[PDB]
Amino acid sequence: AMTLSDCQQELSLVQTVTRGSRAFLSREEAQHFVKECGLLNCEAVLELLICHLGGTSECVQMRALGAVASLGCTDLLPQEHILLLTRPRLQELSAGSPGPVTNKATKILRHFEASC
Repeated sequence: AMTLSDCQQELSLVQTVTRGSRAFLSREEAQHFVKECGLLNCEAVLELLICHLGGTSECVQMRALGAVASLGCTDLLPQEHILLLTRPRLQELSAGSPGPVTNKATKILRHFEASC
């Protein structure tokens, strides 16, 4: 955590994008998230999203995965670099019981692997 304590703007962003009752980001929310990512440290945002993939509820996991997918479909980080950072947690989730989070993590992982 201490290597992220100076990432308070990034934490606020991730807390914003992951709160809400719908499991899918809106077009507006995703575009806002991506715009703000461009102004902050993308890698730290991704590490904080990965933190929210564990120890949370199903809806927060779904929105955090959505945010990972959105960032992956930009050019803010090389997509091989997004894969390097996200592969372990995406592999763990994809090994889980069938369900929304398992399915969504699997599709994201298969997409990042295909691009490389």
